[PDB]
Order: sequence, then structure tokens, then C-alpha cells
Amino acid sequence: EDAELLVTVRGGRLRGIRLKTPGGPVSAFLGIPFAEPPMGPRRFLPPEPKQPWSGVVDATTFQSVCYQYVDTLYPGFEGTEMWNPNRELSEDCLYLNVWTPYPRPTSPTPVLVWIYGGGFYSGASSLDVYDGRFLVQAERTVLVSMNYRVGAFGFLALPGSREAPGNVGLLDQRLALQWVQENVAAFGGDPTSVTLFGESAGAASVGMHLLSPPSRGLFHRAVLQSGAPNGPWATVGMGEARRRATQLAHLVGCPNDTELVACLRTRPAQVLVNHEWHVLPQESVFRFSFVPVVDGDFLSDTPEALINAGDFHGLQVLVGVVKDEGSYFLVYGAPGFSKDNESLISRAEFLAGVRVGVPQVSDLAAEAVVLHYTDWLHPEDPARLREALSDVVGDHNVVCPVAQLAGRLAAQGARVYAYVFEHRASTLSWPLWMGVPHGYEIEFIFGIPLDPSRNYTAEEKIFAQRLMRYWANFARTGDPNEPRDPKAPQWPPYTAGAQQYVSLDLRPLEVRRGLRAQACAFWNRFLPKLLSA
Amino acid sequence: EDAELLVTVRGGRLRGIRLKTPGGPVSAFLGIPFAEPPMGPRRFLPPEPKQPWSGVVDATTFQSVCYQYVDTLYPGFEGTEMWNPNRELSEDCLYLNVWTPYPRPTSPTPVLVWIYGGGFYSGASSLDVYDGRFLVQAERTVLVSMNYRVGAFGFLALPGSREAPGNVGLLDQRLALQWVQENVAAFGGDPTSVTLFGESAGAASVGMHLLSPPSRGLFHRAVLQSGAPNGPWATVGMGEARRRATQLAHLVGCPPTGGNDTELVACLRTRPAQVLVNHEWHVLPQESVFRFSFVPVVDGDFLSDTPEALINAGDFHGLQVLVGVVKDEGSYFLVYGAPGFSKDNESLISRAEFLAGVRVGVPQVSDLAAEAVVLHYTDWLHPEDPARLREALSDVVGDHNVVCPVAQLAGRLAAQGARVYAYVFEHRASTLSWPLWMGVPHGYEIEFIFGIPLDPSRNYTAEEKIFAQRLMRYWANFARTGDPNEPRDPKAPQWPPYTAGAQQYVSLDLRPLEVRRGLRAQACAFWNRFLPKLLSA
Ligand SMILES: *[C@@H]1O[C@H](CO[C@@H]2O[C@@H](C)[C@@H](O)[C@@H](O)[C@@H]2O)[C@@H](O[C@@H]2O[C@H](CO)[C@@H](O)[C@H](O)[C@H]2NC(C)=O)[C@H](O)[C@H]1NC(C)=O
Ligand SMILES: *[C@@H]1O[C@H](CO[C@@H]2O[C@@H](C)[C@@H](O)[C@@H](O)[C@@H]2O)[C@@H](O[C@@H]2O[C@H](CO)[C@@H](O)[C@H](O)[C@H]2NC(C)=O)[C@H](O)[C@H]1NC(C)=O
Ligand SMILES: *[C@@H]1O[C@H](CO)[C@@H](O)[C@H](O)[C@H]1NC(C)=O
Repeated sequence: EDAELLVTVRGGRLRGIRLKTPGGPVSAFLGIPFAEPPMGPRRFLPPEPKQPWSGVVDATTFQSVCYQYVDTLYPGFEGTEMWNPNRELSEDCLYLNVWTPYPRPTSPTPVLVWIYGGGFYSGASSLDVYDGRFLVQAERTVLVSMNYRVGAFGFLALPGSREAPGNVGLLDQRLALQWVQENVAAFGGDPTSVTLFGESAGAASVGMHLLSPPSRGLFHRAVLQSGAPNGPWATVGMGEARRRATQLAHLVGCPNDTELVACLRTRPAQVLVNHEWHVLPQESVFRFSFVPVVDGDFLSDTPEALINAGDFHGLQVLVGVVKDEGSYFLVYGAPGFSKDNESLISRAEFLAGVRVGVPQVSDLAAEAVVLHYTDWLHPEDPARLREALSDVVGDHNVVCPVAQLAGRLAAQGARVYAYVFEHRASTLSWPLWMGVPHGYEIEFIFGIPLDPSRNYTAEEKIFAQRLMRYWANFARTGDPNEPRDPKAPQWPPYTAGAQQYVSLDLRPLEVRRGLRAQACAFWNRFLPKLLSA
Repeated sequence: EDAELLVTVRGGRLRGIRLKTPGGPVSAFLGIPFAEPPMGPRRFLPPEPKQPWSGVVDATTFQSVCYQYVDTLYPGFEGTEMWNPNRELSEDCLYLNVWTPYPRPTSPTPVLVWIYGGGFYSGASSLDVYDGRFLVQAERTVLVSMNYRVGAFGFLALPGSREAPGNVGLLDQRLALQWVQENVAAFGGDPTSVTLFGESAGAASVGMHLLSPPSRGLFHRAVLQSGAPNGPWATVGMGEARRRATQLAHLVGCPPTGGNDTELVACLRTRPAQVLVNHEWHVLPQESVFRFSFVPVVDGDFLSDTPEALINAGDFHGLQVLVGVVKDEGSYFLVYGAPGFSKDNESLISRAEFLAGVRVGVPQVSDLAAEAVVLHYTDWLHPEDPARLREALSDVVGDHNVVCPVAQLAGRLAAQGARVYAYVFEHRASTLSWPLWMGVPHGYEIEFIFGIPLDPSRNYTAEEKIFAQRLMRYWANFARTGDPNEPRDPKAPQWPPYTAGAQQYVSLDLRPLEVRRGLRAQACAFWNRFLPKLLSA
């Protein structure tokens, strides 16, 4: 019997599994229960801590995926399926996973906690692309990822009611962070050196933990990839949440908050999923029904407000974007777009595309967007129009929110490092015109190119190893730079003035200025003043 | 007595003077009365045509300049004095000038009619830089210029009243234009080939004649230099006109606010002309050169709608138009009010002076609008670079007041039938006395169009003389044929028409013609397409 695979946590005993990598074995503990299953009466409720068990919990395989819509846009296509659930769906899904070196560290080891994206309507910790084994082996950290409830199960809110308070998915994440505080030491992890990182909605989640004081004492450093708590898609107000919760009820045959929630609890999970996407008239991936609610509790004010009022001395943040943040999203609602042709669009389509990428704003506001993003020497060139709408969508939802976060955190005391990820994966199944699409830096951070059963190049393995080092450096010291390394070019902190960031791809680090400063001035400075008066 | 200097017009007989030019002799008739003097009871009234006279009127020198404010910003400085009045001020000023070749043309000749600028508060046809002699000698055209009333005397309006109807300055111009149709044939000019041209307020004036049917009969082609009727400064609404007229009246003790129009105007008529001029600039709280009190009024008479509206609604087939701007339209204006500016230093302004400058140069807009302007003109990678800020404030003022109005006009005329030719004048004069940072300022293409470098007593370079001759050729070609291009010259670079799509224009300087696209297209999209929509909601 292998002693290294037996661990005792506060709730009881676990048996893990040894995993192989090209660099040696790694210990893994998969599908560890950290909450009581949020089913029946516990649906829509905050998570209850897992009650202690007797005997040995089998932790050798991934557990169920939280209930979510399954994307059927391009069935069988690698580019979409790689994000789809790869275990059966279940409300019994609150499990987390621990990877650790083999044999287990005997001195305290820095901990990385991963939070997946998926727009708050999907995601799972078991996707192949979030495989912890290569990071752990190469950089000898402990790595933890959790599942958290999404869609209505995670973020349906009837503000003020105890039957559906909202943000319980965020609370799932917090419970896992509490779990890591109490138990990571049993795996060799140092609970005083926890680094959060996430992508997209995961990045937004990280940011919200930064801004919610009960979470802030559960981790030390943060990494936000292609996402930010202050993006226009990541939060909803109390009044609008109540409307949305009520609309979902009517759509599924449900009629007093107590009576409403009780009825929702009688409906099968699949029923709620099937109506989730129909609660808003113009509902898309950038305007989903059930997202984090600003209700004074988890978030005392809006993330914009909390950021501006914050004192962020003592915080190191790693933030960044991919080269083409908007391109991926265009095939999910923008007219004229497909992965199977060049997606050259007409100006009429461009104007319509703008109302989709920037939903629920006045005609005046939409007019300003079209003004800024039209080349008036070439107002109707189809190739330029495709790039422009990609930029509109990318800048409004990802780049400029991240740029704002970086700027404000820096000016208010955080040490910030910014990057733009510019390498297109040799294995990328999306079309050439999409460039470096949203979410395709992840496989490199997790070192998936080291898996020889996949078809990355020798250059890409070296590239992946660089990135894992930057990330792990940051997790250990708060500085991505090779702690002592003279001649290799240095990654400078991002500041509100100089606005310096580095480009990540096969070439060495290149320092540049401005995360699309001209465009982000439009989105971050002017356009809000417009939407008011 | 010489027979070339004797001409009979409908009013009676005239005697002119023979002018020496470097390239030859020219006949000139300066100071022809085309209207009864707008004195006493006729102050603020439309011009009455000049009553016939017996005997011979000597048209041998420039007549008086219409009453106006005299710029004292930089006394003795040639850059400002060259625009100031160079005859005595008088309300008795409605005279025009004719230049014609020597000897008088035997077959009908193209007529260029010049309208001076000066923001509707100043100007005169007698300024040295408007001397018709070189254009006439070099290109064999008839050149005509008129005086027209300015400031309160031309444009004080109490709309609806008969005692101060408004736009009388424009009516002065129209009367001069009618005079040309009746009498220019007597000088060998062809009344069916008349080309209006003007600069700044002169260009705006030309544009308003385009949009006013009674005037539209009196000419055939148009040239608009650095100005347009849709500019934010060139017109005013009826109610605002009345408020301004009433305030001026109040500031001079009339009556001893508002009341009967007849009594109010009658009281105004008893004030000495100079008194009106001295109070004229204090009607508005923050008054400037791009916001003068008395300008043309939109009242349904001379202009049936706003110039913007009349343009869009217009059918301009059969019309040829030549339009343009100088390279740095906004710089000249910055030393007349903007914080941190002077002709005597580099005028490197701070971020705060820039924000303050925007409010001055784009007057009376909401804070939202002022914000929008600051956004578009800030380089957010270098938000506080004083040189860049200076350039940007110059661009703000220039784009708002000249370039984008001219661009809107060009595009809309081209789309709706007119053949349009467009230029950017990029040459800085060697004799220029304004500081080097102003680049090519507003109004400094005029001396080249009028061929002033050919005057030996001025110290231009030989290249500038060549250049002046090129421009005179273009303008005169446009006048003759409706196309500034060299008839039957093939190897010479061609000047293509301006259209809404291609947006092509040529650069004019010492080098040959370079064709370019877009008259500050990105900036003007902002000023012409978006910024009005924001003022509504
Ligand atoms: C590029 O493709 C889009 C998407 O259309 C789909 O994908 C194509 C490869 C082809 O298989 C089509 O038959 C598919 O429907 C085109 O946009 C569609 O245009 C059709 C035209 O009738 C319209 O009915 C659909 O609603 C459009 N779909 C979307 C999402 O807008 C687009 O026209 C193609 N570009 C071209 C042909 O230049
Ligand atoms: C650039 O000049 C302006 C104008 O000031 C005048 O002209 C100068 C060339 C010099 O002769 C000054 O002494 C003159 O007063 C300066 O702006 C003025 O500054 C003074 C004092 O600081 C102030 O009282 C005025 O109100 C200012 N006028 C305006 C229109 O803003 C400006 O500071 C100069 N810039 C320099 C010297 O860097
Ligand atoms: C103004 O007063 C005059 C002088 O008596 C008078 O004739 C005229 O009718 C008055 N105007 C109006 C509009 O009543």
C-alpha cells in the first residue's frame, strides 16, 4: 500500500492516485467533498460545510459537473467541445481537487488555487485543459481547483430573502478557500502563501474575492487572466436580479418569495437550465441572466466603486489579455459570422453587430461606439469591419475593464504586472482570422504542451515552461521575473502613468506602453458620463 | 482725356485711373458708389440703390472703410496691422471696385468677385493684400470687390421690424452683385460668367448666396477659402439676435429695455457710430472672434432655414465649387483669448490650460460636450505633453470652426450634384511675422491668390513668385472653365474632384500637386456626425 496517497483532512480520510507526467509522478486527490450536496431544500442556499465522514473517501477520479447548458453550436468540433462538461451533470457537484508533488512536500509549499471561467453559466474543474499535473511537477507548487455552482443554481437571487440570497456560487468558491486554509497543510501546502488565479468569469471571481473582506484574508496574491470584476457582464443590480429570478419562475410554471423559491425547488435541474437563456429578450454570453449580484453583502458596493475607494498597498497582482479577445465571441450572436468562412461583413451587419456586443445602451451610446470604431476613409471595407467589431466586443467586455482595474489598483498601492498573450497555438482548431482567441493562453499556463500525446512543437514546450515559471515565480515572490537573472529582459510593473506591459510569445519579452489606451479612454472615461446625463 | 479710363454705367459716367503693374498696365475704377449712403435715417436699413448722377464721378481711389472695431492686440505689428482699416472709418462706405485689363477686353471676359472676411465685425476691400491688379494683369479677368457693412451696422437685427430687419450687410453684397450683372459688361466682363470668391466670413458669405435663391441668379461659380456658412460662428437664431440687439441698445442707454422697435432703433440711430463700436464687443459675457455678437441671422427671409438644413435639402447639379483650408487654421485664433498663448513665446500650455482653452474655443456647449472634445483630442499615452497640448488646442479650434464645416459642405455638395475641387494650402510665407509655431495661419493664402508677391517692393522669394503665379492660374482656370486644371496640359499633375467617398484633395505649396484623401476625416466625423446628436439628447 502507498502511504503517500493516504491523507487525513478535518472531515476524515482520503485515498488519492499517482499520476504520470513526462517529468515524473505527481500525487492527485480528485473529487474531495467540501460542501454538503446543495440539492432538494439546499438549492439556492449558501453552501454548508461537508459533515465529517467515516471510512475512506475515494479521491481517485473527477466528480460531477455542476448543472449547466451544454454548447451545441458546432457539435463534435474540438474548439467548442474542449469547454464542455466531461463528466455527468449533477447538483451534487461541490468537490475540489488537489495536486501535489510526489512524494508530498515535507516543508511548506506555495499554493495555487484555480477558478474556472464560463461566463457564470458554465465551466468545470475537470476539463482536460485545467490538468494540474504539469504545473505541480515542473514548479513544485501545490495546486487546488474547485467546482462552483453556475447559472441559476449559483446566482439566482431574490435579494433580501433567506431562501435565495444570491452569490452562492461565489460562496462555494469561498468555502473552498476556507477548506484550503484548514487542510492544505496536510498535503504540504503553505496556507499563508495562497495565490488565486482564474480566467474570464474566473478572473472576475478572483477580483470579487479581492473586494470582499471575508474572502480577502483567505489568500495572498491574485492573477486575473482576461477578466475583471468591473466588466459590464459580471454583475447585476438588486432590482434587475429580482426581475430575472421572477421571470425564470414564470417560464417554468411557478407563481411571496418563499412560495416562489419553494416552487423552483420542485423543478428538475434540466428544466431550469432550459429556460436560463430566455429570461432576457436580448440575452447572450455577454449578458447572461444569473451573475453575481451587488446587494451590500458579498459586495458592499459596485466593483467600480470598491476599486476606486480601495487601499491596495500590500497586494501584488498579475493581469493580462490575449491578442484578440473579441474574435471568439463573435460566432455566438453577431450576424454574418461563422468559423467556417472569413466572416467578411457588410456595414449594415457591423451596425447590428454593435448592438449585440454592447447590449442595452441608448442609440446615442451605440452611435458613439460606431463613431470611434469606424475608419471614415474606409467606412465599408468588410475585412476592416470584421476586425473592428472584434475590437468593439473585445475592448468593451475584457480589455478595457482589465485596463481600468490595472490602472486603479496600481495608483492605489498594488504592485501590478500586465501582459498581452500573443502566441497562436499550433494546434488551434478555430480559423486563422480569429487570431489568438479568448481562453487559449490557459493550455500554456497549465503546461499542456508537455503532454506528448498532444501535438505541440518543441518551441511551444519551451514556451509553456517559461510561462509556468513566470506564474510560479509570481506565486512564490509576487514577482514574475526570474528572481535573479541578469541578462534575460525584465518584466516591469504596470503603472497608471507609464502603462508598461510585456508581450508573451515565442520571442523574448518585449516591453510596450498602453493597453489600447485610446480605445479604453473611450470605454472607461467618456461612455459612462454619457449613460448618465 | 484717355478713352480707356471712361466708362458709362446705368448710374452715369465714371473716370478711372491707369495702374502700373510689374507685368503691365491695368485699368482700375476704385470707389464706385453702388448704394445711397446708409447714414442717419438709413442706418440699419437695407441698401437703397445709388441714384443716377450727371457729370463724371472720379473712381480713382479706394473709398472709406465701414465703421468697425480696430484690433489693438499687437500695435505696430505687421501681422495684425495688415488687416486693420487703411482708409478713414465712415458709415458712408458702400462703394465697389473694378479692375480690368488694358486695353479693355474686346470679347466678354470672366469676372471674379471678391468678398472679404473679418468675422462680420471687420474688413475692407481696400486692404493692400486684396489688390486686384496682379490677378487682372496675369490672367486677363475682370476683378470686382465691394465694401459691405459689418458689426452692428451690418448685422444688428430686431427680426420682424422694418427699421432693423437684419442681414443688411449681406444685402449690401447682393446689391453689389446686382450692380455687376447690370454694368460689368461696360468694362468688358461677362455677366454670365461670374465667380464669387471669399475667405473666412467672406467664404461664409459666398455660401449664403448659394443658399439664397435671389442671390443665386447673380453668379455662376463659387470659391470658399477657409470658411463656410454652416460654421458655428457664421449665423445666429432670431431670438438670440434680438437679445443681442436689445443688450447693445441697453448698453448705450436705449431706450431711457426693448419696447417699441421703431422707438428703440430711432434712439440707436442718434448714437455716434463710434459709441456703438465701443460697446459692440461687450454684448456677450465671454465674447471672442469665434463668437461675435452681430452676424447673419436665420429669419426665413435671406436664409429660409439654417445653412446646414439648406445644404442637405439642396439640389446642386450644374454647380462647380472650389473649397479649401490652410494647414493650421486654429493657431492664429489662440492668441485672441486662450490662456497661455502669445505670439512672443512658444505658448506651451498645461493640461489645465488645455481644458480651459477648450471651453473658450468651443463656447456654449454642455459639460458633456466639452468632455467629449477633451477625450477625442487627448493622446492618452502622453496626456500632459505641453507641445502636443498646444497642437491639440489649435486643432480643436480649427477643426470646429473651419475645417469640418468646409468638409461637411464639400461632401454634401458633391453628393448632391456639384463638382467640387478641394485644397489644403501648406506653404508658410517667407515674409510671415507670426511665430514659427503657428505654422500656416488663417488667411495667409490670400496674398498668394492675389499675386501680391509679384509686387517688387515686398520681399518675397523668386520661388514664391512662381508659386503665386501657379495659384492665380488655378483660380482663374476655375473661373473660366469650372475646372482648375490646365486645359490641354497632360504631363502636369492633375487635380481630381472631391467626392463624398474618395474625399480627394490636393496640397498647395512649392512642390507639385500631391493628391491626398480625407479632410481630417476622423476628427470631422466627430464634429459633423456625432457631436450634434449629443447636443440634442
Ligand atoms: C459566412 O457564414 C455565415 C453563417 O452561415 C452559416 O455558415 C456558412 C458556412 C454556411 O454553411 C451557411 O449555410 C450557414 O447558414 C453567413 O451568415 C448567414 O447568412 C445566411 C444567408 O441566407 C443567413 O440565412 C444566416 O442567418 C446567416 N447566419 C449568421 C450567423 O449571420 C455568412 O453570410 C457567410 N459569409 C459569406 C457567405 O460571405
Ligand atoms: C507666454 O506668454 C503669455 C502671455 O503673456 C504676455 O506675453 C509674454 C510673451 C510676456 O511678455 C508676458 O510678460 C506677458 O504678460 C503668458 O501668459 C500670461 O502670464 C501672465 C503672468 O504669468 C498672466 O498675468 C497673464 O494673464 C497670462 N496671459 C494669458 C493670455 O494667459 C504665458 O505664461 C507665457 N508662457 C511662458 C512664459 O512660458
Ligand atoms: C412705435 O411708435 C410709433 C411712433 O408713434 C408708432 O407710429 C408705431 O405704430 C409704433 N410701433 C408699433 C409696432 O406699434
